[PDB]
Amino acid sequence: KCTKNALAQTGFNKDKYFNGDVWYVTDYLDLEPDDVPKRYCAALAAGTASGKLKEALYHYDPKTQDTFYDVSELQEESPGKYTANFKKVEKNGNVKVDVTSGNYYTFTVMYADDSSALIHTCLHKGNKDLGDLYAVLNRNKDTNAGDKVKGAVTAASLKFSDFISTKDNKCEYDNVSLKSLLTK
Ligand code: HEM
Ligand SMILES: NCCc1c[nH]cn1
Repeated sequence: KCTKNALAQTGFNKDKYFNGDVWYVTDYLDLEPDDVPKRYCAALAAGTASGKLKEALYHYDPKTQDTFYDVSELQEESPGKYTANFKKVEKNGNVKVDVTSGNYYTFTVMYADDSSALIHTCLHKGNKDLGDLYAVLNRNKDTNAGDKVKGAVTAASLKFSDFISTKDNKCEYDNVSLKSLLTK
């Protein structure tokens, strides 16, 4: 089950956030981790296309090399708070799983600047919650969390010590497809 009391950034700048660029998940805190251990890689590209906010998502498992993509049309609930109805797609946009009613995620930009961000996500799949997930994002995949996003982690009453770094997971990203999926 997820918390809805996540606080959106005061004076959050949509323009720089939703610029069509890629954000890398450099650290994360899964509050409801799966039973089986999984090395994780994820990146996303939030922008706009044909009049809408769009977000394209990428997950990768270094170990199995399994990869999946999702692209969603975003609905602003409030500045900094968005609901996303996703569809799983091939890297060229061919739909593998259509948009469906109990399938969607919500996120709250808790902190953001030109280079970094702290988001909270709540994944809902099949009318069921997959639990809270907080992620530290960076425009550069090799950059360590700075003092500002860390103060933001503390400010949300979390411990950065409890966050898992993806820096050593031998991650690989497909930025080209991420960006082109933005219009699919
Ligand atoms: C950066 C923000 C992220 C967002 C918005 C996000 C969103 C999602 C979405 C939409 C799905 C559904 C895929 C589909 O079925 O079409 C998914 C699945 C999955 N994600 Fe993420 N994710 C993020 C970060 C990550 C990270 C860092 C991890 C590692 C904890 C993670 C692990 C997984 C796993 C294990 C699945 C399969 C779900 C299941 O267990 O059924 N994701 N994610
Ligand atoms: N507890 C895992 C939920 C999740 C995975 N990806 C995004 N959210």
